[PDB]
Amino acid sequence: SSGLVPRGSHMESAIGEHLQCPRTLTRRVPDTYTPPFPMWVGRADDALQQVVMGYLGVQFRDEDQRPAALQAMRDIVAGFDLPDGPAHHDLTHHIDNQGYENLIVVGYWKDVSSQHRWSTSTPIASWWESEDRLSDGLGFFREIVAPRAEQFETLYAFQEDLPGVGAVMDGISGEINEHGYWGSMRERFPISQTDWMQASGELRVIAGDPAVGGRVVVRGHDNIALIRSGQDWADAEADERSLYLDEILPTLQSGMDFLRDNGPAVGCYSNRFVRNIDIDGNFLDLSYNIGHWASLDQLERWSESHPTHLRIFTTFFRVAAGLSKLRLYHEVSVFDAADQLYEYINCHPGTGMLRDAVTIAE
Amino acid sequence: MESAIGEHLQCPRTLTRRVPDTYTPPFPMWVGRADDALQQVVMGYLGVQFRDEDQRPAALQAMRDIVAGFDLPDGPAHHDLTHHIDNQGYENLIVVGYWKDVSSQHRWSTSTPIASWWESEDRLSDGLGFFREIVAPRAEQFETLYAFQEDLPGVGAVMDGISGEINEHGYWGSMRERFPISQTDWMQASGELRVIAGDPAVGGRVVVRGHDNIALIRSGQDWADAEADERSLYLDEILPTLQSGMDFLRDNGPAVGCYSNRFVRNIDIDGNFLDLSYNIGHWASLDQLERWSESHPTHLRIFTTFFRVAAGLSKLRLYHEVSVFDAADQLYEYINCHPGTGMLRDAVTIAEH
Ligand code: HEM
Ligand code: HEM
Repeated sequence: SSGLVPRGSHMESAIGEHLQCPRTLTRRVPDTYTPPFPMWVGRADDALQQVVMGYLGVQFRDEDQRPAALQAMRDIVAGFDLPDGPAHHDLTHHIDNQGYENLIVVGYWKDVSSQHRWSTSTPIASWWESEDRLSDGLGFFREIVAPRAEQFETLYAFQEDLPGVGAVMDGISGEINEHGYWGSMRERFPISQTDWMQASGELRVIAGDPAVGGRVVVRGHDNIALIRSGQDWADAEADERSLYLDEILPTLQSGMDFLRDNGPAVGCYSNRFVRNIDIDGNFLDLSYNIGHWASLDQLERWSESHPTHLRIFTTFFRVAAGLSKLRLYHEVSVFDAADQLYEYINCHPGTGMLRDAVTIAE
Repeated sequence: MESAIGEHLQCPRTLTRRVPDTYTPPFPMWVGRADDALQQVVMGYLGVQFRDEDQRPAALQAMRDIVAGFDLPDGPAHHDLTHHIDNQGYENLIVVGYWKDVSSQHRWSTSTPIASWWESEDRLSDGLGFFREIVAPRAEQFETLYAFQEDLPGVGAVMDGISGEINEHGYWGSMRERFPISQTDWMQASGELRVIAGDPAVGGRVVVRGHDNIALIRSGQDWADAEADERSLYLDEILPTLQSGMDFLRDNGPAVGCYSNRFVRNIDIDGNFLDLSYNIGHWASLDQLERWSESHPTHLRIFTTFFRVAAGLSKLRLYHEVSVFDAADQLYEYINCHPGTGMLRDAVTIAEH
């Protein structure tokens, strides 16, 4: 039956038991398929219906704005302690291709109604709506997206202390079957059992004007995809730190720069390559991509063809056997139009979903 | 757009593709077409092996003898000739013949001039190694892919013509989808590659039986029409990456599920080289071949190098054919070959399975 070390059809599935159904869209590997290295996925029971991933940002241009920016980031984080705040968060920094610095606090909620109560609560809404946000001279944004349980997948190359959305799930799976081949990401989405997750519609400005600053609201469209793909080398030994910093990162950086600067050509609305920071703005040894894509298909096409991702993909297969403390993972999600809110205050026109959004009158 | 799967071979699907029906490939490719008359083909690879330079005249005469046999009634519809030196330093002349049906190849093999030659005691006293690796995929059990639309080599030479631009290519997993049987069947491998007569370690006559869904790839390169600048791109940029991958599979086959990897150059009847080459690769399963092509750094380096230089290409002809077979539709026979030859290397003895 099932051995000590299960293989093929005896291995666990990425798809939670309560979300399984007979596949009308079938897998691309035979029943005997057994991956060459272990990967695990986040588990949650049926109580997790729909999560919220809220990326809350503070943007600035000049050195003399850094104190005000850090103060604002700290105020956002303080707001997380209030009732209905997110169950997990982390803080990051990056400089965008227009030279603006961006601090982003990402929060994860286990329930949509909870996030909505938090956002509407007086302390939070008064801060977000305040005229102070305009007089601050800083840019702010909220890119808040809510995939149902069937609409996201996770993959971790480790088992303990899961970052991102894994932190708000119940626990970790055993070693899963649906990984190690192109097309496996799609297969890991429970909705993939029956649905092609095809994009339709257009990113559209529904309030304000990206070109002139002030307050701007962009509506998403069906099956925009969001990838968070991360690297953590903080506790690794010197040799694994070198593997990452010297052998992986320069190529990863090249690929991230490519998506950042060639987005419209490949279907990437926004690409950010961010470094974790502490509450004081100082760098930590963790990083990740935050990538918003016009479709899951376009993300698939890029990942399986661009030389940068192919090189690092192949490095991982090589070092997989010996990996001890270097931590790599991703989470990918798709969303209905109604389950996405992209709001900007005094951000430059290239920020996030402002860049490719169809203006209020085309 | 046109489908890789012939109209008569399209059926109600129980297994789906990995892309939606709206997928559009980023560059054109074409496939071989044949109607319902082509039911099952035979690919017969007939080899002559030798170690020492003084055996070359006898080896070449043997090759000419085999080719003359191809001219008899029920001989193959198409053939080509190749040379390579294997990782044991032996030279190998291989004549591949393609037949459009199983019965004709059987009539041919059992016909007195052919059977008498293969069964002769002379084969044991020639000092040469001889082999026959003969496999017969049904129409639903092979796929082709050509980056050109004329004079198809290999199995394409025995099909009826060429398609228009096809939908099912340009993403990993597209090869599987070009097999008509993928509409309903995983082409899962089962069974063992097994010695059923003789002992590879001892020589003489050895017979190996295949297993269900062994896969065979012939992936080819033809630069015979290239002018100087394009020859440089192929020989100086592409070929070193191809060479690296071929060396890898030749020398690390068990690790990735490749039973046999040959990288061969076409020759004319005199044994002189032509500017065409191909891989002949036998694999333990179609999915092991898929894993190598899509995740091994060797093929990925070939892939990326190709796209880096592609804008300077025009006359270079690249193609492949891949087949899977039932156990019964494979025959691997060796006479006085070294123990690493073809299916002899990895085949297990009767008591080892
Ligand atoms: C340290 C950096 C990275 C490494 C070493 C790496 C490596 C890999 C590996 C080994 C896989 C296959 C996982 C499995 O199924 O077992 C994979 C999948 C994937 N990666 Fe990355 N990756 C990195 C960063 C990224 C980034 C920043 C992106 C953003 C576009 C990306 C996009 C993808 C996608 C879309 C897949 C799924 C492919 C599929 O299953 O169809 N990766 N990556
Ligand atoms: C210079 C020689 C080669 C070049 C430039 C090259 C390039 C490529 C390209 C561009 C593709 C994707 C084709 C498409 O779908 O449009 C491909 C697919 C493939 N190649 Fe190669 N290749 C070469 C040699 C080989 C060889 C010798 C092998 C033998 C194992 C091989 C095995 C494969 C396989 C199995 C696929 C199918 C992948 C799939 O669709 O799942 N290739 N190759």
